[PDB]
Amino acid sequence: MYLMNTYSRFPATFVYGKGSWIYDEKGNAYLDFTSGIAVNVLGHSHPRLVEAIKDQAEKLIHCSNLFWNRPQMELAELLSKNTFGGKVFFANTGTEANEAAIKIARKYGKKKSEKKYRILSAHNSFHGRTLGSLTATGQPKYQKPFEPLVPGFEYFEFNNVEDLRRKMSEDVCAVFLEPIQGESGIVPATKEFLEEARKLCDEYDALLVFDEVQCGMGRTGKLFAYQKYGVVPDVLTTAKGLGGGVPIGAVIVNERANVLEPGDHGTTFGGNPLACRAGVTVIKELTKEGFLEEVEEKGNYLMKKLQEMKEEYDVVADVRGMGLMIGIQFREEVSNREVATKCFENKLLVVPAGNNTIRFLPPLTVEYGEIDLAVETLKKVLQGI
Amino acid sequence: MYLMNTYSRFPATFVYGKGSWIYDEKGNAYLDFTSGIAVNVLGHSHPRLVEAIKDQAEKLIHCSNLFWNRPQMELAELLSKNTFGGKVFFANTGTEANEAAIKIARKYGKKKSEKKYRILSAHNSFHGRTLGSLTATGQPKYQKPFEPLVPGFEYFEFNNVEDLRRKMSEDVCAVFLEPIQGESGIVPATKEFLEEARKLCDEYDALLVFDEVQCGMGRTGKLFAYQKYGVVPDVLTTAKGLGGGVPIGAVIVNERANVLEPGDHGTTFGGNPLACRAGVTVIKELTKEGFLEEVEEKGNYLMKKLQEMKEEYDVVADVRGMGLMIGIQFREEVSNREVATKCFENKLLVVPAGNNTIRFLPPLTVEYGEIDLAVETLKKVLQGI
Ligand SMILES: Cc1ncc(COP(=O)(O)O)c(C=O)c1O
Ligand SMILES: Cc1ncc(COP(=O)(O)O)c(C=O)c1O
Ligand code: NA
Ligand code: NA
Ligand code: NA
Ligand code: NA
Repeated sequence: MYLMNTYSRFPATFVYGKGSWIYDEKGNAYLDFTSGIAVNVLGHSHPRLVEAIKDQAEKLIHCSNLFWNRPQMELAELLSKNTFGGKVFFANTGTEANEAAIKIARKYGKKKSEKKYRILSAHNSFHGRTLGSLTATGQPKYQKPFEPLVPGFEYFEFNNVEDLRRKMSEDVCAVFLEPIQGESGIVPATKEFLEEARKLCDEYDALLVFDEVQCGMGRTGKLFAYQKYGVVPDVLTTAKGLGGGVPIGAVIVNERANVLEPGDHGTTFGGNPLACRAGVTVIKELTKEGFLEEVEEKGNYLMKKLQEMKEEYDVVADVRGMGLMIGIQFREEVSNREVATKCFENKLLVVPAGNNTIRFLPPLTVEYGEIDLAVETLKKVLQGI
Repeated sequence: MYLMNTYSRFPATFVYGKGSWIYDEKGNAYLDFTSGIAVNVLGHSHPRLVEAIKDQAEKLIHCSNLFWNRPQMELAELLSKNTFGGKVFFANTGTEANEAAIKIARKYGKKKSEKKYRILSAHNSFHGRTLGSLTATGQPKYQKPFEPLVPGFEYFEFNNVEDLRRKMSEDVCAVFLEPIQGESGIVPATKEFLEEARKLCDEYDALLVFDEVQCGMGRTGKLFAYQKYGVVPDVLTTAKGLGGGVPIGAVIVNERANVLEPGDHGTTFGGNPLACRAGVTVIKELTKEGFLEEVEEKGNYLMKKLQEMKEEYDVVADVRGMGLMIGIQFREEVSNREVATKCFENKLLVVPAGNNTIRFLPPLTVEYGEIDLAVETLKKVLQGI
């Protein structure tokens, strides 16, 4: 009774988790296909992550950015080496990472002109709730009560090359894009659209920023979605799965975008040894030989079953996604919220999203048998919906 | 070589900490009077905090705000009961907590008028680096490269009743104040100024927001500084020490300010069981019988010694503070940065701040003998500065 009423929740209190399962106070087991909203990349209570956390906790958890710490240095090196090789800034959340990206873009633009501060983002995009990220978020409903927001932002239709082109100008300092939109209902960008974004940013001297907070850290079958697409951004933001459950966020920039100087930006908790230790553990597991290959295989298996379901069930209008980031859209007469609720009642946890969809976001360590259970449960719900 | 160059650091890599001491890779011991910048309230590797973290890590660290979790519920109850009894929203950092406060203020204002969106904050205040909090931050140097920022903010001089009065209007939805400014060099508000702020907010129907991210969680000798002053805000933000090192932030509102509704605001990591477990541990330790009384006694002891130093050393221009949040200002010909560096070379860690000051921010568990060592080290540095 002491929490603000800001969330729409499923009626369950969870106290323990192991792998793909989470349990309530009475021991009832739920198959967790939410991953805490694409966060628990290694599932719950993964032995290596738990051990790393316990080990670091008895050593040092926070020293501040007045000094250096080893986990922070190691994670920065791993992120640079496993991406397009740039510099790293550690934040604590997805919205903070995007705020850093916005600031990097703004300073970059002012290197050329005081008028070069415009930022373009997509309609229905989601980049965060803090005011900078909220302005980038192309969704009026989430902005209205809090206006006026940050000036200089304009929106274009996702995957619409023509619309993005018409809104470009020399005064644009950055273009923000989620390689695969998440909150809007899992909408993959087309390779062509991303390629055009890359070309337009080069033409107008703007920074291409990829927000991989939800689609990053192995969920697509590669470490980052941009690697699947073959389009390299100037700036890349990551969070959620980066820490496998421990709050952490990061921004990676190439040399062109490496414009921040001492005092330009900072954070008290960002880069602390406990969170970075978690990140190092996660990256080492994700990059382990054969791991991402298994993710791709499991993703193909799950997608195959859901696509069959799309043809077989008239209430299922569409299935979209990549790797283990999949969205299922229902016909308008069927409520995605009702479907999610019925799934919950049958011990399957899914995440509602826009466009009347539910998201299947299982941990990357999910078992084939668990994929079978989830699909079976959804089918039974739909057979009575 | 992989981290962005955003910080001015002391040349040391720390890997272990215990109590008021932190150690480098070779085992050299440093007396940590930074508390990781007012974060490590219980010192490093406190047995109870370490045990709580290890215990929770093997159970559940993140489930998302789609569900309820026990540590989150327990911490919300403790924060409400130990303050002015309101509702709680969990963020992950100080800047995120203030962003939530800004959003709460904005929605409150629109309940009365679409023009009621102005927010007042103090010159030299510091509320965070994300764009909303950065606009609240009354420091142009930190804003310039990133403009335009959020519209509707205006600044007044801290502790200047007349200036605050002249900037008030019916279009103001909130007044932001740090009961004791930190980054600017530890500047306590006068009780009279805070009382006038409270009256002006009631007169113009605005929310009084106290940012206790740095002065909160026991550092002043009471749980929160507002309790020392006897002036109650509508909204209170907290972070840093709340988690004793684990990233966490919170916003507490009374009924008047409880205006957020489902979907208005949220966060992926906010309120996770691991961070809230840490917060519960911290609050239980801080509220333990006699704990805060000891903090007040140690604060009085340290302040006494530093005030004597002010009279004795001509290079020391002023000493300000409350509890264990103390700032030492040097004459202009003496560099606060040089003093901090020399302290570091002599194994004492302090935090530089504005107004040519250094901050003494020892853990609340600091020993009297450690206070003696710190003062002795500073005196020796000044005897040769
Ligand atoms: C693409 C994207 N960016 C940013 C965010 C916000 O991340 P956070 O909640 O940690 O601030 C989300 C959350 O869903 C997201 O999907
Ligand atoms: C009063 C105050 N508010 C907010 C902040 C920022 O907190 P964070 O770095 O966790 O975003 C600080 C940091 O020094 C602060 O002193
Ligand atoms: Na169908
Ligand atoms: Na059909
Ligand atoms: Na003096
Ligand atoms: Na003097």
